[PDB]
Formats: sequence, structure tokens, C-alpha cells
Amino acid sequence: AFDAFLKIDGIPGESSDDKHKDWIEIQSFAHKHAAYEITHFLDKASPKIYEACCKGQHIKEITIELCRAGGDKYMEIKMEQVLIAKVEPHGSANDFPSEKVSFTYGKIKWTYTQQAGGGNVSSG
Amino acid sequence: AFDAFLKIDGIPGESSDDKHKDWIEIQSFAHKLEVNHAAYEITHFLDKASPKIYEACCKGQHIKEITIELCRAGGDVKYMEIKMEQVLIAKVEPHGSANDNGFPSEKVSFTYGKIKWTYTQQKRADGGGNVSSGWDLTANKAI
Amino acid sequence: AFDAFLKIDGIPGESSDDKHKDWIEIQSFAHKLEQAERVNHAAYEITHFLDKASPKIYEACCKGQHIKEITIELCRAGDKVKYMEIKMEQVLIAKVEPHGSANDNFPSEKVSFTYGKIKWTYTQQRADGGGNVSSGWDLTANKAI
Amino acid sequence: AFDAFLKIDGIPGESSDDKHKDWIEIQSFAHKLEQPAVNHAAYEITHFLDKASPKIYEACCKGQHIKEITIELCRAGGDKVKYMEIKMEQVLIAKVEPHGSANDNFPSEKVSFTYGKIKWTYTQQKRADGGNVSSGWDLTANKAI
Amino acid sequence: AFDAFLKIDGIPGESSDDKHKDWIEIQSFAHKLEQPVNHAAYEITHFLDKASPKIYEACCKGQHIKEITIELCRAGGDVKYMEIKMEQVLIAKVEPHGSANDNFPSEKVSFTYGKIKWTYTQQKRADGAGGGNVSSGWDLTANKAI
Amino acid sequence: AFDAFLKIDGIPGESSDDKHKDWIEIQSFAHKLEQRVNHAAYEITHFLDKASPKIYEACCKGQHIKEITIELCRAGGDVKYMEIKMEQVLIAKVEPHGSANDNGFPSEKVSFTYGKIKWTYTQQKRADGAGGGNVSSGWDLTANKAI
Repeated sequence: AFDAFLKIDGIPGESSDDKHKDWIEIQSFAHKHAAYEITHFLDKASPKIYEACCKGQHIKEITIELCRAGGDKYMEIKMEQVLIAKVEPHGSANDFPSEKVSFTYGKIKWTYTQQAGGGNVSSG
Repeated sequence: AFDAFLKIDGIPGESSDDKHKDWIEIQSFAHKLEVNHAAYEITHFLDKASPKIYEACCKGQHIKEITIELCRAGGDVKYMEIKMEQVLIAKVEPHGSANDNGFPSEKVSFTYGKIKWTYTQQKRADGGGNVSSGWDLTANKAI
Repeated sequence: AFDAFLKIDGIPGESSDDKHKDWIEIQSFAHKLEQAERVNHAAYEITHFLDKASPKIYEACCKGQHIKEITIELCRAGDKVKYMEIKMEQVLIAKVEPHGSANDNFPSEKVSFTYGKIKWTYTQQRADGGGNVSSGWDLTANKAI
Repeated sequence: AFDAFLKIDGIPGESSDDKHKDWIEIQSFAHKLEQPAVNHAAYEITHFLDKASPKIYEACCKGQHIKEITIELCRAGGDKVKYMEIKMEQVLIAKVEPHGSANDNFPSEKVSFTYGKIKWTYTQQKRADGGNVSSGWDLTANKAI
Repeated sequence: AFDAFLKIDGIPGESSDDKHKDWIEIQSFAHKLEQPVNHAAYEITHFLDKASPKIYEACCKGQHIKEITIELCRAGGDVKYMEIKMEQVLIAKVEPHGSANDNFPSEKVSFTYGKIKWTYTQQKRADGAGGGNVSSGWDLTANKAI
Repeated sequence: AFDAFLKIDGIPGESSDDKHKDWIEIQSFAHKLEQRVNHAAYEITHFLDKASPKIYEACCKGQHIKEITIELCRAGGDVKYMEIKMEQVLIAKVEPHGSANDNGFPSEKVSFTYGKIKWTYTQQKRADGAGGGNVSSGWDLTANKAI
């Protein structure tokens, strides 16, 4: 299972999942110290994502979670003092069109939940 | 993919779609922002608009506004409208190859001055609304 | 999977097409028109199999032979459904690059064309319309045709 | 693929191998030895985000001097048969870099190690028809081991 | 694909083709010429063969070679369709490449010239062999035609 | 895919081949003689083997090595047809690389800075013996002239 979810504070989403309502569904996540990028389909959050990026709106917090279908969370990435740096909508054949949005920050926190036989291992 | 259509104010197309007669049929679109805004790139199979599109770029014709509409399948189900104003055809790159095994296409880029986005939601098995935003790139302060 | 054709004023080819007499059959084409200083018109790249025209095309580039006129046509496979005619004047072969590989099923060359005048002519064909929508540019005179 | 494992003394890992309990799993490595005009590069590995991940992010951002790190490349052959042993002393975790591409199934990262001493303990097989040829280099004194 | 063969003035090959004894068989060629006349290096790829060691020498030794000719053949007959004759030759760069996955290893060698001549032969049709020998040429030395 | 082998004088290998015992089996070779010729280096890639650890010493050692000879083989016997003897060599750059995904048995890319070289082809006849003799050539870049 992949089951990844992103909550952007300012912008609400369109996911209707069990653990993450009005979140945004993310089909790709990537990192680098520089920026954190994701890919998602064109949906509810996209127009308000552009505003923040162009506004260079100091954005407080963004969080990502990676759960599994079995017992519908194994990883949590938390980043503050965020700023959407760049978003790009593509679309050609097969694809639903998608866009890759990239976030910059001055602080970060990451949290793996190892099975608990390991409890919660975190970093920042 | 989807089912997308484009209206250039100055330059009409030749599609026979119902909701969009003589719009331009578009098979690829791409954009990127930062603000270091870029250009909305659209690709269309060589249509009747091509000759005038070429000249409009060369004439630097200020196109007042263009509208791109992406609709879903099982209907046209419009779900996003990109209305860009103060536009200008910047780079038109017509291409065509035998290995393409498709129609001679052509990518046209557009330097805009104002932009708008409009996500139309669906329902809730019974939902949602028209979430929007825009920039005034000519006064780098939102709408 | 298309049907494309090119004619060079001084250099003929070996097409067997009835309407295209002995023109040059092209297997790929490309162009780019960028941009308040001016507009960035690029070269018309045309790939075609090494043919009877190849030797003369080579010399023309090296000599800097200023050709008068060249034309491109695009037809569909009911055949002869011409849909696009590209005519350029005050032309000059800038670059020509032959290649081969003993793998791809025939060795071909790609010829680039710099011109001084251009003309596009789309023709549309269902109820038994559009005619010939057309355009050009006089880029020696920085004004349109 | 292979069966590779890594031990840093200060920070423990979470692997379950028979031969390597609570180690670090390494999915790629890379190193380079260049003789210009001698010059030593720095050691790369990949491992998943796990229990061991945070204590390096300290040594990266903090710069923690560590005693010894060791890599064991093992063959399959049922019981893992270690065929290469890399031992490095006077270590310092250099730049830490996390990457993840959402089609290699959870985030990953590339850690680079600097050292003052290296070791290579190659172990060969012989079936029924084997050897421990090794070497080392202490770059603190730029000499052999 | 195609069936191409290259004979340079001196170094012979190990090819056993009927039409070209001890020639060089070539699997790929490439050339470019651009009026700013800027010419480029004629390039070929061929396997490592009888010619191979004497090729590496003329490059470092700088040995001036009078003439090289290449012929391009279709399959089903080696009806020829192109003759490249180039005079005043010299090996510029040679690169023997060989891998396991990527085949028989090969070497891509690069040529400069002072004169060049092209000779296309048209397929015998019912109208005739046609252009027979359509040609053109250029003496880079005299920066003029041939 | 060929049958390639390398003889390093100092560092032994682990080939199980009958013609080249405890040699270096080679998976890829590369070279580039340009032109005032701009000579390069001989690159070859192979699996990590019994040669691997003593290769790192020879690189770091600045270790001047006298001779390496490498062979290329056909089938119909394991029949050598190219002998490349590089003289006054030196391991300039060696890069062990592992990746798992496409790295079954990791490999290393070792480059060799030679001072002299000697190519030696051996054409094989399709009759009694190996007609073709031993066409050969060579060069010495220390004194920047031929062999």
C-alpha cells in the first residue's frame, strides 16, 4: 500500500478517506537542504496553491502521512515556515492531469512508526 | 487524459465539439510558476488556426484574452477553466514525424498578463463548489 | 504514418507521386517562431532518405547557393487530401546532416532551411469548407504578407 | 541485487539478518580513488528512513566524530557468505541527503562518510576444487596499512 | 538498415564480401556541413578488424592519406546507391568502444578531408537507371566547387 | 558480448578460465586517441574480485607498474584476436559502484594512465591454421613518438 496524504494548512483538499478528510491525495513525494516536492491530480487545492506561491505567502505548516490499507500511519513529515516555491500542471495521454508542487522551509520534522516494537522514531 | 478546448479571441479554430464549436482542440498542456511566472504551453494538431497563430506571434498581436477549458469523460463534465488575459503568442513550434504515428502537432506558448483558475467540483453521491484564484501578473497582487 | 512532400526550386528529387511529379518525400519536419525587439524565426528542419537530391543539396549548402523558392505540402492517406502548403522565398540551405546505423529499418539526412519570406496555406475539407486560410511574413522587411 | 549491511558504532540499526541483527541495510554504495598530477573521495550509501535515521542527522548537522564504521557485502548462497568487508576509522558523517521517488516503495537517504583509514577484506570461495586477499590505506599519514 | 563498405587509400580490411575483398565493413556513418563554409568530421563505426592497429597509428602519427571511398548498398543486391570519394584525408579521433551488453566490440573513427565528391546512383527503373551518376563536390582547400 | 581478459602484472585475479588463469575478466573497455595527439586513458569495468583490494593500494601508492596485457577472444576455443600491451602504466582512477536494482554482482570502473602501448591483432583463417599473421602497432608518449 502507498496511501499518502498531505495537509496544507491554508488550502483544504478533496479526499474523502477515513483518516484524512479534506486532505489532498498525493501520488508522488520527493525531498532534497532545499525543498520538498509532491505530485497530485488537478483538484480543489490547485487554485489556492497558485495564490500562495505567487503571494510568496509565508506558510506556517504542511504535513504528510504515509499509511497502509491494512488497519488504515507509518511515516509523518512535518515542515514549518514553508513557502510554496513552484508548481507545474502537466497533462497529455492517460495521466487525469497532475501537477508537481514544491515547498521550501527553514525547519523540518520527520516521523517513522516502526512496528510498538520501536514506538515512534522522529527527527528534526 | 481529459477533453480540453481553447478559445483565442482573435484566432478561431475548427473543432466540431458541441459545447465548443470552432475552438482549438488541445492534446497537451503544461505550465510552471515561480514570482518567476512562465508561459502556458498548449499543443494542437495543425488546424485552421495555425496560419493565423503563426502570424499573430510575428505581428505581436495583443490577444485581449484566451480561455482554456478542461472537461472530463462521460460528457464533453467541465472541471477547470483557465482564463488568461493580456496574452501574446510567444513561441509556436510546429512539428511532425513518421515515428510520431499521429497527426502533425504544434506547441504554442502564451505570455499572459492576467490569469484565472476555476475548479468545478462534482457531487457527493446525493457537493463542493467552484474553488478559484487568479493573479494580476501586471500588478503582481492577487485578484 | 503521414504523407509529406517538399519541392526545391533548383534541386528536384525522385518522388513517384503523380501530383508531386519528381519532388522530395520528407519523413519528418519541424520549425520554431519565438519573439519588443523582433520575432525569432528559426530554420525549417526536414529529414528525408538519402536521395537523388542529396548530392546537389550538399553542394548548395557549401556554395551558399541562395535558392529562390521552396514548398512543403501535407496530404492525408481517400488520399491527395492536401491540408497544408508551406512556401518559403529567398531561401538558403544552412546545414545538412547525413546519418546511418545498419539498424533502423534506411540511412537518411536532415536538411535545414533559412529563408527570407514565408507562406502557410491550410485547406480544410463533411456535408460536401474553410477554403484556404493562409498567412505569411516578409521577414526581410519585418512586416507581414 | 545483493545482500549488503552497514555498522556504525555510535548509531545502531534495525536489520533482522541471521548474521546481522540490528544493522543498517544499504541499498547502494559508491566511492572513487583518483591519482591526479594522491586524492581520496568519500563514501556513499543508501538506506531507508528507519530507527537509525535521526542519530546521523545530528552527526551531519552537528558534525559528530565517530570511531569505526563497517560494510559487509555478502553473497546469497542460502546462509549469507560475506565476500567483502570495508572498515573505516576516525570517521565523520559528512553531508546527509534524503531522497524519495514514490515508486521505490517510503523516503530514502544518501549518507557520505569521511575517514582516515580504510580496509578491504575480500573472501573467495573454492567449492571442493579459499583466500583472504586484503589491503588498506591510512590517509592521515598517506601510507599503507 | 543498410550495407555500407569503406575503402581508404592504404589500410585494407578483412571483409570477405564478393564486391569488396579485404575492405572495411561499417555499421554506422555520420556527417554534417554548415554554412555560417564550416565543415565537420566524417565519422564511421566499424568493428575491430584486420585494419584496426594501423588505424590507431595514423592518428597519433598524423599520416596524410590521399583518398577514401565509401559505398552504400541496399539489401537484395549491393545495387549501389551512394559513393563518397574524399581526398587529402587524416585520422582525427578514434575511439574503440566495447561492452558486453552492447555487443562484438566496435570503434568509431573520425576523418577530416580536403576534397570531397558525392556520386548517387538511381535504382534501375523502367524509365532507366535515371540519374545514373548524380554528383557534386567541393575542394575545401580551394574553398570553391569541384 | 565478447570474451575479454586483462593481465595486470602486480594484482592477481580470479578467473577460472583455462587460457587466462587467475586473470581479470573484463566486462567493458573504452579508449580515445585524439589529435599534437591528445592521448587519453584505457578504461575497463569488472566485478569486485580477488584483484579489488590490491587495486586500491596500487592507485593510492602512485604505484608505477611496468606492463599490462589484455586479450579479446572469439569462440571456437576461448582463439585470441587482439593483444593490447600497455607499458609504464598507473591506476589513475578506480570507482567501485553498487546499486542493487541493476547491479547484480557490483562492478568498478578502473582507468589506466599508460606511458607506452602496443596493439596486436591476430586474424583467423577459415581453413587449416590462423592465417593473417600478427598485424601490430605501438606508441610511447613519454618521448612522444612511436614504437
